[PDB]
Amino acid sequence: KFLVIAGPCAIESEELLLKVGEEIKRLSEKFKEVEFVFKSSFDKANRSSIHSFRGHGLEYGVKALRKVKEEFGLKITTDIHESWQAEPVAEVADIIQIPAFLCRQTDLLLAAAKTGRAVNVKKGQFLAPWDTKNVVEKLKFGGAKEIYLTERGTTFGYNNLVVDFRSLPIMKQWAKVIYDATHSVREFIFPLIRAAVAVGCDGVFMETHPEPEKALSDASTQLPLSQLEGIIEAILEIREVASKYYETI
Amino acid sequence: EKFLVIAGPCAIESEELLLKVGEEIKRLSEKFKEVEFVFKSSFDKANRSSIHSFRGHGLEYGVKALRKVKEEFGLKITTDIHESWQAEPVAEVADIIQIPAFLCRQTDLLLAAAKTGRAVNVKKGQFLAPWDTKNVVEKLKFGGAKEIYLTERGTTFGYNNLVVDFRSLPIMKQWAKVIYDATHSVMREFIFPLIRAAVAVGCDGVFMETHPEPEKALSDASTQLPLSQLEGIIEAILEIREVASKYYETI
Amino acid sequence: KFLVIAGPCAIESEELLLKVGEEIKRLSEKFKEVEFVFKSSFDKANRSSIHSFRGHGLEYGVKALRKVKEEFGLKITTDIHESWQAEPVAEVADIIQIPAFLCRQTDLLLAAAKTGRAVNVKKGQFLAPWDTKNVVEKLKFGGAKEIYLTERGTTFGYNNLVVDFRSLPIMKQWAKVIYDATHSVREFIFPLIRAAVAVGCDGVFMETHPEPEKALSDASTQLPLSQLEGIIEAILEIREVASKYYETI
Amino acid sequence: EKFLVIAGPCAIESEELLLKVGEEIKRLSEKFKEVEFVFKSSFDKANRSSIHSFRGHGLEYGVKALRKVKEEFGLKITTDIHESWQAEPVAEVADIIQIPAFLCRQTDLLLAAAKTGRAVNVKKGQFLAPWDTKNVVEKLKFGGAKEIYLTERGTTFGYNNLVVDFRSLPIMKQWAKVIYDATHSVMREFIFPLIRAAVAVGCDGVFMETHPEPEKALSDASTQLPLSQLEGIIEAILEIREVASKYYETI
Repeated sequence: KFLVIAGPCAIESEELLLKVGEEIKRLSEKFKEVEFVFKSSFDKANRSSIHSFRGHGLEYGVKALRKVKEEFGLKITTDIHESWQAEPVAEVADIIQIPAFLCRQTDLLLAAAKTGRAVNVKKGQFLAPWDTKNVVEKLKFGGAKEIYLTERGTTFGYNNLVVDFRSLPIMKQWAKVIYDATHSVREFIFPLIRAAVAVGCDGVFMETHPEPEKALSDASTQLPLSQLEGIIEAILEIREVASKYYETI
Repeated sequence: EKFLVIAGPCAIESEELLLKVGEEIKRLSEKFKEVEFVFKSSFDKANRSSIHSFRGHGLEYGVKALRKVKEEFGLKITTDIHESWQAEPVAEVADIIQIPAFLCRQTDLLLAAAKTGRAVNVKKGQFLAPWDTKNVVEKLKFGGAKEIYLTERGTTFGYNNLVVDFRSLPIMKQWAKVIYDATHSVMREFIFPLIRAAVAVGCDGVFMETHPEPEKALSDASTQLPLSQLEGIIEAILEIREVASKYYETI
Repeated sequence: KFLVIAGPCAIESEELLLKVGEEIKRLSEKFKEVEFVFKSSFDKANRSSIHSFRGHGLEYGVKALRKVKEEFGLKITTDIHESWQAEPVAEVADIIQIPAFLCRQTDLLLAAAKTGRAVNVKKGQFLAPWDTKNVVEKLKFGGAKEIYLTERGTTFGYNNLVVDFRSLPIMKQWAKVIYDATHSVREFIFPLIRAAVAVGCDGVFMETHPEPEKALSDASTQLPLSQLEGIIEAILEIREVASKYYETI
Repeated sequence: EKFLVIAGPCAIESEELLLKVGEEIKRLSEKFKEVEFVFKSSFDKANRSSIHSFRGHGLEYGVKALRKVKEEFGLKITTDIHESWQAEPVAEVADIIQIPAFLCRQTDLLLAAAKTGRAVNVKKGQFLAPWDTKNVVEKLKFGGAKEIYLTERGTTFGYNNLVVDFRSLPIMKQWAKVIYDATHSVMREFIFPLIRAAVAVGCDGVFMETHPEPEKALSDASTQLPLSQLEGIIEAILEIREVASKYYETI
């Protein structure tokens, strides 16, 4: 079924995760045809500035994420940044997320595959679509069977990313495809998520937060919690009509 | 507002070819009555890469052939001009004058088109940013143009490659009606999916080159859409447009 | 010999052209090993805004340009924008310049070739280096024998141009190569002109003006007249040393 | 200031290969005494595209082989790390710790390198803008790094292509010493010309992968420079640098 991975950018506090987990739990009961996965990072390991918020650590993060899975019965996903983190994170995470800049680190992919969990690799802004084939092959070699490739934009000049939707059908030849609606661009988020489902993908990825203008990360992009339902309904309707034309394989 | 579908053979290879495509377009116009069709074809491919490539049979022949289509099917006409002097003669038949991508900044060509009183459709250059089309429209209004279209046809992305930045659709929509060129922005395997993306995002129309037998065409044999496939593609985009339409954001 | 095409962006007045022609005349007598060509446009036919300065017309321009060639004995060059202009312009211009956006207009290239003069085609920001081969072939077919291709940057994201110096040796396979130092980028003008001669080119193209901050065009890029000599001396010295390593053909 | 030349085989295929290249580099260091040479080679290619490609013989073997070079030729050493834990062991031999292009933003890796006290050279990611390296250097200084280098290795330009925007050299020079990677920025036919451009613009050093027989290398067989060609290339850039040096602008 269609996948909808959502949640706040960083684990600002397990309190915040519960508030968002509750709303995601509700949509979950409302859209039985969609599979929801709660997402949040225990650490922003690649911020541009050294003076930026990173998080409360791996343990506190895994802890809070457990609280969401236990209190709401939602599948979980977070990202790892170094091999060793794969095992402790697999304890709670149903899907292990590989950061875009790290989509080429062989040991990181192998470590994620070894846990037995599903793996979702954000496509590097530097990677060509056809070059994701070798990414998948690495993970398969590592024992991974449930593999996702996520579209998040490509380097277009300086400080700018463009979404080449030709990548969805191309990457689909070797793995399920997810579209990152918030990192690929706030005014262009919805327009582009509509294009993604019109083209065809196996799921969408959205960072959401109660009050984005106060979130300690991606405050200019995180989708306002209240708007999630309406966007999910919108893409399910477009998908229903457009799926009729999705090209085979 | 009525969705626009601009389609036809890339080049006016012959008045016969034109009459064959026009016949189908006329049939589809009768079927898809909520669509406003415009028959398109160039009397000259003035910018081919090789000096040895097909160009056309002259402005005279082309305009006469287009006049035949309009006359025989009552279809609106559009064709592109390359130099200022061609605006006047072309305006005698074309309902919409098209400005080529590479020429979107040539002030005199735009002004020549605008004074004819006919509608003008400017293809966004592969070198231009979305927000820089504002001045393009301004030149047109300055020159008397009342009906203006901007067509998205891809952007330079490295060498020999064009990417479509769909954020351009809502940006350009701020100052003009927006058309999506499904055939030049891509190879044929991506025409359909990207056209689906265009209508989901939201545009005022699509532009498609179509030919009875693309493999024999004198230009764009690799990208022209087989005429038999036109109907289905049109039905699909109308379907996707409708279901996505309630979510189109206000400019 | 090495070519140095210089002059003010637009023909603001024949007075301005004489002032610049005088200085170019002087450098001309000082650098006998270099061939100088006076450049200036009679019309800025492709400005972004309709409310921008375009010029004083073709006749007034051809007139003034004649005054420079007669009063200083300098070769002349200006650009055309439509076929018909080729003949009247050839009267004075030793080299006919084709605008970058127009490097693909077959009739414009043929019209320029027909006059018998030399032709210099600015490489479109949208063109790949290897694709200039067909540009040259068009001109040869048109009867042109002295052909130049000019590097002026390539589209790099939005509102930005990058200079891929790999184009110089590539384009050199079929035509002499000129480097446009002022349109390819003011702080980066000199650094890049140095790279161009280090790599190898047949000449440089520079827009210069007495008081750039008052020029009715490219006021943020035009090189200050007073600085021309020092830059010419600099590139001749680098060339002298670097030419030893220029690859054959 | 002394020009830097960082060169060596891409991968530590064997301690023998290393000793063979080191011998030549030592010879050139004796000749070009105004140059500061640094022997480079990776103990692991942790980011190859294919799982079936050569990676290395382990950190243990690599560090021991590099220690051999320094020991036998008195040459400075540099190698790249991939995870935080490798900084400590690697710092026991490397005079300069290299940060891979794809990892230039991984805060912990940079901090790990900086605390060792060794110099750090960060390869500018193909996704990074020149001006965004300011924060890279800031992280390093924050972490205790006193000697910092930024290496230009090309920028993403469409798919499967990298362009070198030489304006980056003076921009990055504002906050750190700048090195030009002649071999990864390009294929071999453009190595020489672009390296000439780098020194004319102005940089503090060059980085070149070199191998006795590139066609047999276990990595970058297409771009590694034949060892026999190293001397001439170095002489040329020193010549071009000198004549262009008086025109280098002040930061």
